Amino acid sequence: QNFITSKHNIDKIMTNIRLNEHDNIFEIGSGKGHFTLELVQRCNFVTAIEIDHKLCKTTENKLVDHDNFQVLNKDILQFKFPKNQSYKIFGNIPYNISTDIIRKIVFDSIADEIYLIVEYGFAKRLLNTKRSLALFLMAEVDISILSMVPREYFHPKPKVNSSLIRLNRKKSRISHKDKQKYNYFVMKWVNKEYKKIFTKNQFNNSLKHAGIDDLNNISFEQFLSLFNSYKLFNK
Repeated sequence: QNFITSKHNIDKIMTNIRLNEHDNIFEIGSGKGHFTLELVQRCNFVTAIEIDHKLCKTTENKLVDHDNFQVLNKDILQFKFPKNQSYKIFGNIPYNISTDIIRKIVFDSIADEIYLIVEYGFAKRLLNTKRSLALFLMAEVDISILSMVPREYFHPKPKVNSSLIRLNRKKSRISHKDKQKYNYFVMKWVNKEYKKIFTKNQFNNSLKHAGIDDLNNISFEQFLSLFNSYKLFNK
């Protein structure tokens, strides 16, 4: 399924993407040379990553008269992203893409932007409140559907589709300062344990101030309001 190769699609989806030849990026998955090639000439440098040795050789060649190399073959989860130079990230790892890779990628790198095709269903998984994962990512990165990946641009596996997503950061809050506090909150909130967050004197105006009715459908923004109220309550 490690497909999706065919320069015409790999040009049509790169279409809406904002990489250029000033960007150094990380190829989270390798695939089968397909993408690590379209980018090597599109961005400055590239550093792919896929563990099994075979694949790297595959890539290794599909990239000649092209020296923007680096096709390391280690466990991404274990990978140490740079914490100095600025860069982006791309990964055609739908099917193989977990949440642990999405975390490495988002909370453990200073990657400015993260583009990645993911099963469309995995998108909401990241796009819905009352789902910590989302409430956590949304505090720094901005998740958005950029494109879709209809037909079998890959091979089979439908039941569903893939879809291109962009994760772009903002300096934004949720100050490391109060970040253990934001996690509790996120934790307790999604766990419906509002009894640990604020008191009922609070669970109310808080909701009323965030202008929250469908409490079962928050808007992060509202969750934001909440955390803030919470943050400034003391009983």
